[PDB]
Amino acid sequence: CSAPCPQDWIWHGENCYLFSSGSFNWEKSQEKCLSLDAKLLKINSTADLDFIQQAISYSSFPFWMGLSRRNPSYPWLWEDGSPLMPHLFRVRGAVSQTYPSGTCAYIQRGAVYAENCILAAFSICQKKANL
Amino acid sequence: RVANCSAPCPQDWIWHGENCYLFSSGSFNWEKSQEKCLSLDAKLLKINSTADLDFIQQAISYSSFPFWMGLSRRNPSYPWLWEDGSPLMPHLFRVRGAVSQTYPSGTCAYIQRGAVYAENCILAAFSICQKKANL
Repeated sequence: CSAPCPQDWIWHGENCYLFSSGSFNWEKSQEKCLSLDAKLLKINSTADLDFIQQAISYSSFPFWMGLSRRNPSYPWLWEDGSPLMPHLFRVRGAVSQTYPSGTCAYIQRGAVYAENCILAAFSICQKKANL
Repeated sequence: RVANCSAPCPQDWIWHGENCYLFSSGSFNWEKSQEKCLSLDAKLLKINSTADLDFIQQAISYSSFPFWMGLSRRNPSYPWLWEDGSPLMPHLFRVRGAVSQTYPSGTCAYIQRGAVYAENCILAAFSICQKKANL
């Protein structure tokens, strides 16, 4: 018998969620989730979105999620190469631009926005809960 | 009925050390915040150890918001008391700011950016509930 999640994480449904300790570019944030046996946030449902917004409701920080694209001719995809399911959210912000290191999505103050991947943000990591 | 593998804390709470913590998702007055914790068979935050303080300081570092704790002072002639009736010990913090007889329902304490302040209990803030972890 092990706890579903380590101390300091939030257990929700099948997963465990953690806010990153620091603010880094998307690539570094991805590496830091991987080091914790985790991945960047993947939103599969509006229930997941509502859970995350309630968890970040007290923060004004931007948090990277695992969604990115090279440029606007590419669809948004999660780190695992799966697609963004429809009717979850509309990515706002910098959606028409091409950045040398791609465009990445973050959640901030109740909405999802596109940004240049080289800029810094906090991030949310997630991993499967031990059930 | 007897659990196969009891989790330390319920879903949506955060486990740290001996306790479970539940951060609110909105701002409410102290009485409504107290009621919410009681409804869950829990209580408002009681920072009683260095482990509790270190955890809360890190968790609230993502926020500029105030979070009510379970500490209040009926009127300036009375002491600060936790919801359990115990006194405020001087080890971890003092409550900064004003206590006033003009406040209709006493003065309450909140933690904000690591420090603890006094405020009129009828004002709205985020809050934190706590209960013992099932270890």
